[PDB]
Amino acid sequence: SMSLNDFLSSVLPVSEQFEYLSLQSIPLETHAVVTPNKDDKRVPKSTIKTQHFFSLFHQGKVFFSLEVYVYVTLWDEADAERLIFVSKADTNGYCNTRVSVRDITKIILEFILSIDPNYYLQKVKPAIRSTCPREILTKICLFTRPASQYLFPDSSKNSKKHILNGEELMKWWGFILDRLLIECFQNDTQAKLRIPGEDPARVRSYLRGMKYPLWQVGDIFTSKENSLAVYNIPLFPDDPKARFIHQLAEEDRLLKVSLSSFWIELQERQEFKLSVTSSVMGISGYSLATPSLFPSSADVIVPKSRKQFRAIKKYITGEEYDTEEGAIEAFTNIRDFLLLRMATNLQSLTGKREH
Ligand SMILES: CC(=O)SCCNC(=O)CCNC(=O)[C@H](O)C(C)(C)COP(=O)(O)OP(=O)(O)OC[C@H]1O[C@@H](n2cnc3c(N)ncnc32)[C@H](O)[C@@H]1OP(=O)(O)O
Ligand SMILES: [Hg+2]
Ligand SMILES: [Hg+2]
Repeated sequence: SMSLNDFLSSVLPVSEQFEYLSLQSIPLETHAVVTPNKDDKRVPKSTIKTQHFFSLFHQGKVFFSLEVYVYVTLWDEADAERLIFVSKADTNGYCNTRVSVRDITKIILEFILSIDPNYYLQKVKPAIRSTCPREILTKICLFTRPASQYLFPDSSKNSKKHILNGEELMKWWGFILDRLLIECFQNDTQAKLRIPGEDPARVRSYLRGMKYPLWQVGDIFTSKENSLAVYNIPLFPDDPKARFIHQLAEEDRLLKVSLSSFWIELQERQEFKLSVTSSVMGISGYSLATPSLFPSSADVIVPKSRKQFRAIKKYITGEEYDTEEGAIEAFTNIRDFLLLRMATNLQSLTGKREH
């Protein structure tokens, strides 16, 4: 079982020096990721949410960042689900070398994917029952909407900062989740793609080119397309789907709109209506190898205080990247904050993948 350090270096340029930040929050007991339904024999007992924020630096300059949320949902002193929600991924082009951002991300997901679900449960206070890893349903959800910046304010400037476009960006993640499906899930895992830009048979035309045999247009919350959105759509942070659901609660329509019309109406919300190409990817299956990794001090650093967490992360999402000064400052601040208030050095690693 590899470490984050082993995973990373394995996909970063050969013999090159990089240092990374693996910031995790303290597992928290919060509300159901999906609005509960009274007429449902099943209503979750516990929904443990926790955030993973990663950062990669190259010679004192941060150039990439990934914001991921993991939801561990427990139902009947036996059943459990772990949803890995990819929220934000951004670059700022300030690394003197060229790296495969597509690969870094995939590997960071393979890592988060290998974390034993009880790792999050044990940290929760008071103690929360433990489920069996070999049989926890695992899901990945992501919403691809290309943008200027997401974690690095104003990095849009920096002449050389590749920014994919809706479609380009949709084939990028596509490649990643496909690679994950192939080497991490079982032969019967649900793999869904849905582009509310329409062309139902155009999505199909694209999925044909995937390696995993089971991609299908659709999402992983839609079973019976006539069910009510509210009881099936998950409400993630800063997510477009959640946005629409709260709109639907203003207009007292929650009880009226079905999943079917939900997607049809989701597009015209100014978030779409032609404006850029957005897609919704989803995976729901069982891991190939049962997850049993418990992150170390080297794999993850967990500031003990939601405040201290927000502080460290602020040092990245709070800079000015209209210039390379920000990339340098972000680095400095973190390395310095770590070494001076947590007695910890940014994990360092030499590349390893040839060309
Ligand atoms: C979780 C979410 O849904 S978030 C939404 C996505 N986020 C955003 O749009 C935020 C802004 N966007 C970005 O910061 C960037 O576009 C990113 C992070 C998405 C992409 O970063 P990149 O550096 O482009 O990715 P990576 O290095 O893996 O691939 C780009 C390289 O692949 C190559 N490439 C170009 N076309 C292709 C292709 N069809 N197939 C494979 N490789 C290609 C080029 O080398 C390109 O390098 P360039 O930057 O000199 O043009
Ligand atoms: Hg670079
Ligand atoms: Hg794997």
